[PDB]
This record gives sequence, structure tokens and C-alpha cells, in this order.
Amino acid sequence: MALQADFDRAAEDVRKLKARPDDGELKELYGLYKQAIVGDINIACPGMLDLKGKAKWEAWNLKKGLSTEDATSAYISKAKELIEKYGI
Amino acid sequence: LQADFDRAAEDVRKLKARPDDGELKELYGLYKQAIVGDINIACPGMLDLKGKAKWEAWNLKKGLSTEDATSAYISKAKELIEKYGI
Amino acid sequence: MALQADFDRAAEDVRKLKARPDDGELKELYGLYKQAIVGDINIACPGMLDLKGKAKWEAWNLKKGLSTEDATSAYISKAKELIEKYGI
Amino acid sequence: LQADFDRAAEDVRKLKARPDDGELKELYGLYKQAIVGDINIACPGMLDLKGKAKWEAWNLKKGLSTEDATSAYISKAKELIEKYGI
Repeated sequence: MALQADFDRAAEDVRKLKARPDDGELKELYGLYKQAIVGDINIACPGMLDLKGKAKWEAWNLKKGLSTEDATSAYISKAKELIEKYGI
Repeated sequence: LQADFDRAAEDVRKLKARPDDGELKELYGLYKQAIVGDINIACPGMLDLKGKAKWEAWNLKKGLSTEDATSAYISKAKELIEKYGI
Repeated sequence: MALQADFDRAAEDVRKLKARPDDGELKELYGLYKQAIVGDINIACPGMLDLKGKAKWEAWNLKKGLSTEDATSAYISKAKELIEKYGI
Repeated sequence: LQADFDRAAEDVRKLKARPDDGELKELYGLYKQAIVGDINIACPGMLDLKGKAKWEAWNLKKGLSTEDATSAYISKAKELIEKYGI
């Protein structure tokens, strides 16, 4: 019950911050809060476990708006970088 | 450029070691953007950045007991209070 | 080019409807419009191909808010229905 | 109720034929709601009903040529105009 009280106080006190925590800090705070109060997520969110598909979308979405030419140019530079690093 | 792209795309198959995950992501993203262009549909949720972030954040803590998660929240909250002030 | 013109006219004329088409009609209209102008969807949207996971979420989400008792009661009636239909 | 649920859940494993998809969905949804309760997280996108509907609608037409999709759009549009009026 000591922990419960300290949790209740921490949760309200973090509302008083004089500056906004960065994204990763807000994620850690949120994750812990839910896990503490709710426990494990209780359903497999479709796709969320599709790590390959998510990675491809994220990777490709990052390049949204790059023209054909600029994406082609960049691919070559990246490929050359990996070839230099690892060898062929 | 086209010829250099075709050669680079084939040559990268010859690598003597597997690039790390971030390296493969950058290569894949550029390859698709080059050959295909913009993704042509809004993938449901994928643009739901708030919802995605919450799921990732919370999924990372899968398996922590109530007590450990409670204890850790308090430490994190106190950590943020020390860092930013109240 | 005859088809293109008829498409352009149909697409603008459907805006003039005196009543809103039902959901399935709007879906068919939208699907055809995109397929005509854009072609195939060009990325696998994570999860969207996870048909098992999507079906479970949809099935369970439909029951959101049912109390334990009412969901338990209903499960039994449903199970009894399937047992009567198919046999055991 | 609990006992009747436990018996029903086991007995439905004994079915002599596989229920259709909608039947399995209803059974599954009720089972989870009974044992687990409400889904405890908003699954990204799943609540994006507009985006989901668009993807489903468009995915259904995967593989139609430009011409066939164009021709069919016109027929559908004319169909809706005849039905609802303009």
C-alpha cells in the first residue's frame, strides 16, 4: 500500500513539470503507467506484430516525396557505402 | 543514373556481411522510392502516430508484474521531476 | 479516349446524387475509382493482410461493453445453437 | 452460469462439422468478452474506420486493368444515378 500511495503521488506530480519531456521519456512514462494499472496488453493488434511489414512501411514512408532521381541517386550512394564497409 | 542504379542494386547482393537493420531499412526505402515512388495508399493506423506510439511504449513493458511496473513508474516520474523540475 | 471522357463525366455527375448511397455502394465506387486512376495498391499495409488477427479484433470489438454475465450467457446460447445445428 | 460456460466451451470442441466464419467470429468474440472483458488497448488503425474501409474497398479491385476498372466505374456511377437520381 506504500507503493500505491507513492504511485498516486508520482502520477499527479509529474503533471507539474516545468518543461515537456522528450518523446522517448513520455513513451517510457506511459508504458509503465499502463503496465502498472492495467497489466499486459490483452489483444494482438493486427499488424503490430507484423514487424517485417511495419519496418518496410516505415522505411519507405520516410522517403515520401523524394523524386525518382533523388531516390535513385541516394540508393546508389547508400549501396556504395555498404559495399565499402562490408566488401564484395 | 539508371545504369548505376541497376549495377548497385545487383552488387549489393554480393556483400560479404549482412548490413545492420537500419542499413537495410535505408536501402529498402530508397529502392522502393526509386522504382515505385510514393506509397499510394494511407495504411490504416500507420498515420495514427499517437496510437502507434502508445502501443510500442506499452508493449515494451509486456510481462512486468504490477509491483515492478508500479515501482519503475515512480522511479521514472521522480527522474523526470529531478531533470525538468516542478 | 471515349472511355476517359465517359469516366470524367461519370465521376463528376455522381456528385449530383439526390441521396447518399449506402456504405457498400460508396466502397464499390471508391474502389473502382482508385483502381482506374491509380491501379493496384502499391504496398502491403501491415496487418491488413493479417486476416486472422483482423477477424479476431473485429469479432471481439463487436462485444465491447457487454458485461461478464451477459457475454457468458450469450456464449452459452451461441454454443448451444451450434451444437444443435451441427451435432456432437 | 460459470459451470454452463465451462461445459459449453469444451462441448463446442466436439462439433461434427466446422461452423462457418461468421459463426466462429461470434463464438470467439463472446468467449474473449466473457473471460477477458473489453479489449484493453486502442489498436492503431482499427479505430480508423474511414481508412480501413478505403483499403478494403480498393484491395477488392486488385488486379483489374485500367480499362476494366474505368469501364466498371462508369457502369457503377450510372447505376447509382439511376437508383438515386440527380
